[PDB]
Amino acid sequence: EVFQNETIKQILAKYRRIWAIGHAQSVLGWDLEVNMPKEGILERSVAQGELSVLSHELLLHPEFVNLVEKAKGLENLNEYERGIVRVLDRSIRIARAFPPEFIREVSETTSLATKAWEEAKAKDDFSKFEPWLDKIISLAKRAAEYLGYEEEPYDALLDLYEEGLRTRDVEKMFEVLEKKLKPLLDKILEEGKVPREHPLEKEKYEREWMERVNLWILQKFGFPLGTRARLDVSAHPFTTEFGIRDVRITTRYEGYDFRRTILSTVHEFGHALYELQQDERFMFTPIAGGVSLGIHESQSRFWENIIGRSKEFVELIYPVLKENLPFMSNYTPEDVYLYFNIVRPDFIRTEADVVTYNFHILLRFKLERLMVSEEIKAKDLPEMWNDEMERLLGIRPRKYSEGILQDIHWAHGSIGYFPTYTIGTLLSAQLYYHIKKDIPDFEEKVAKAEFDPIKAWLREKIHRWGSIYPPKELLKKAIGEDMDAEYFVRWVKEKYL
Amino acid sequence: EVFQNETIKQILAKYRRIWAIGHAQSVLGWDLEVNMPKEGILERSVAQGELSVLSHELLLHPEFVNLVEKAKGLENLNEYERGIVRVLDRSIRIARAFPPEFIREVSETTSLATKAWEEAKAKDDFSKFEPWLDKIISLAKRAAEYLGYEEEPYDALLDLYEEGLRTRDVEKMFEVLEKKLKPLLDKILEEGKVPREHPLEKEKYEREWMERVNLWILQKFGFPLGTRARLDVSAHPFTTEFGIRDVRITTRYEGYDFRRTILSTVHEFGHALYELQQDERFMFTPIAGGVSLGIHESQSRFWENIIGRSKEFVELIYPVLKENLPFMSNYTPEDVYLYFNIVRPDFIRTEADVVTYNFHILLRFKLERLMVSEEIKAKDLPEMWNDEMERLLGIRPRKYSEGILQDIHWAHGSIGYFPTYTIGTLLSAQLYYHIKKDIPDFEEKVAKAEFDPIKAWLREKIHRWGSIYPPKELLKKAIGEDMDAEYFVRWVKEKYL
Ligand SMILES: [Mg+2]
Ligand SMILES: [Mg+2]
Repeated sequence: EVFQNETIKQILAKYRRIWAIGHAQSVLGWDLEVNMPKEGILERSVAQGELSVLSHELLLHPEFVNLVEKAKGLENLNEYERGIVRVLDRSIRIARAFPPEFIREVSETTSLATKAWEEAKAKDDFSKFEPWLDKIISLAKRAAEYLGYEEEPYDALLDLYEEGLRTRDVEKMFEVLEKKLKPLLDKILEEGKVPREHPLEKEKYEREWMERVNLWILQKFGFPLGTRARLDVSAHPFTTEFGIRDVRITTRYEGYDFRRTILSTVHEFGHALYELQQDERFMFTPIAGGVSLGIHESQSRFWENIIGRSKEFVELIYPVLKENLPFMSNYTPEDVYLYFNIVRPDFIRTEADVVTYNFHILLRFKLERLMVSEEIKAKDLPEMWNDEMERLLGIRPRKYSEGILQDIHWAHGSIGYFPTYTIGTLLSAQLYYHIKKDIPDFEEKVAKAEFDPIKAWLREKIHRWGSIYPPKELLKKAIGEDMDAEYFVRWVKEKYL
Repeated sequence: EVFQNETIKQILAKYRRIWAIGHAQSVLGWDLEVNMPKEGILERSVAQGELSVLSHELLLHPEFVNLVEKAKGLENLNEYERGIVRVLDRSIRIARAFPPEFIREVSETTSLATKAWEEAKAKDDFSKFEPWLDKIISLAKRAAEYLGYEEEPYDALLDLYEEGLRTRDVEKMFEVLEKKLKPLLDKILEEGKVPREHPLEKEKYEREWMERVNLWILQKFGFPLGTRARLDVSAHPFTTEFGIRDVRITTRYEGYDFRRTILSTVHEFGHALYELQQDERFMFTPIAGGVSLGIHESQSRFWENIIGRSKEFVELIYPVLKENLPFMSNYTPEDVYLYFNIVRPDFIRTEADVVTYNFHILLRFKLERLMVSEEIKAKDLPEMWNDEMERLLGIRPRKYSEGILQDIHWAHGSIGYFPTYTIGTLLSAQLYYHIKKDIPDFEEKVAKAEFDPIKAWLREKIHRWGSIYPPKELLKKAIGEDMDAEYFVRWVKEKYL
């Protein structure tokens, strides 16, 4: 049926091994974050490392590569078998772009740069990270040259994290935002409409109280606990896929500002449903699973902001908040609403409300394009970052930790990664209007906890397709169009005005 | 220092990969038992399977085998580097004894036999397992021939599960037991000394109550929770080693008969301390880790029976039992003692007290030797099992589930495995008297929770040695002698008389 071609089957049989190491890697990483006794880190680390080298070795074995090339030379193949090749061709390609020595240099430099960035952020000292940043800039440029690119070197890094993404693409969405979203922000901020803070941010809670609320929400979403999924705690919320029938998410309980653990759980749920609603006929194959960081963030943001910050979701959970939170006997559902939608330009990207968030990404985008294009100087980045923070949000970081040092991405060498976050926010808006068309009673269903039709709409349009088509081709096929920042602007307008 | 030879280093570098897959396998199995959502089993299973084949492939790669052969031809090597070779030579040997087709036959037959045994036990019907048992008997004999053996074919299966174990060895220990331990049992059973049951067996408890008791005991033992170890729940208690700095055990809470979860946790702790007290200079190498099933069970039984059922351990935990168990306000510490040491011949091996336990193993030993030696008939095993149960314990199973069908071992193809359990019980007694010599205030230290000297004695004598020496050579070096059933008999005599 789905996999008929003989060359394709030989490939899938070998791929199983590669797939198994990956299954193992996920379990290792998840366990490292959720269960592992602290001192087990050295042995976990070497195990993770040996497998990554083993995995890479198997992907580039002559036999495997020969098969992919051969199949790539077949015209008989259906879309599914074709998806196998497109995906595997991109992997083998990316994997052999870097000389084994270069992969080594990066691992070394990266590891040491992360540690240096880690103390530098804590002690607010850019000098301790600066030289490491210059080394990472050089590695990024080299990487762009190893990967190859038509227009700009930055296209190669972007394409690394979002298949088919180009600098021109990113340049465009941010233009529409800077001229249409920026003013909307100013207007919102000056009418005193929504507040910049809320007393509910200070209300403390005991872990068990919120875990009762999160649990209730996940069951309302139909999250298949104990059967195909789990919810646990870890330093930072994430989602992992051990398989189509085994997807896990985590959240954290800060102990105060209950909005965090709630929306964070919902956010991760969005990622999970996606992996959960994959097509089982693709099990063990490279086409199963979310196609990219951007499409994945369109799902997490869809559930988090489109639904989670909506008045209806608030009414639905309101009674549960009252049952488990004592301090809730002093607030109304509107109080919870305003709380969930506060708007306030601030220093930290991970705390940015939905209206100011994308400006944190635009600046990282500008600095990144410059770093890999022109001959930018690390020692000069802090001020450029500061001037940009001031030009977009009116505030200026006073210390390195509130600014250029806040995120781990650069130290990890993840240059050309940040833009995928904006894509997700944008795409979540666009998807909302397309579903709002097939399900005009969208809001009413949320308020009543009737999510099946919404979950099914997402499946047919996005999920079941896995990695069959590249990100762009996937959107056209399912939404009749390409990403368009315009939707995010209307969503915001229609929500704050 | 420890690893100097160049050929030895080349081996250890390649071994790391093999070691990493194993680290991964442990995490997979542990997670399967403790966290995995039920439906994640199919994907977990295929992942476990692909890795086992990958692992076997790496162990038998020409390069790896050539290196081991080469090093085996070096006379310059210290004991440690030598241990590496002995261990790896035995693995490569065992691994290539079975034709890939045979390994296949066994996997197939085994899988189907386990499923058939599983329903057969539940529906008390031996006919549903019978043919599968004949197939497994044939596989066992073939296996003995593939492995090779001097005296009996059963020596090959025994050596498979306990390096260097011979049929003559097993024949001997059981002779000393049948003439010296058997009568002791009869005498114990006829004087009404210790009871055959206790009311505490019926006392129910809520999970949290006993988890507070188990937690307290593990901290009293110095079990390094959150740092190098974990305690969780699973269908059946076990111990896993992800590494020297990451060892995990599980227990279960039946909800009644609190002795079970307690001694079970202690039992597993014994296994863990062993892996925990390994020599870190051997990290990532084949000499790190417990040498065999028998030595491992000498540790688990040491803590479980030697210490856990002793009057002192009872006095130490008594107050904790009173604090957390309401129904304890009706019993005294002697009541807990008699409870922990009940003696009663019964049908189920896993429930057998320490005096009757080894007779369950002797019969399995007799049936196993016959099955692989003479032309034994599956259809005739049930009666032989029944007559033996009657000849040793005076009771006769009335249904297949109380008899020949109670254990999974044969269906898994684990023939020649059972005797390692008796070895552990026996060895736990012998070790007790040897430590009783260097630490005559053994009892006093237990009652006061001073386990460090006892933990350290075990380290120097057994643990730190890992897999440097074969089981037998390990005992001579550390205890100045070989296993001798006689100690277990005195221990029992001195305890029940
Ligand atoms: Mg996300
Ligand atoms: Mg054990």
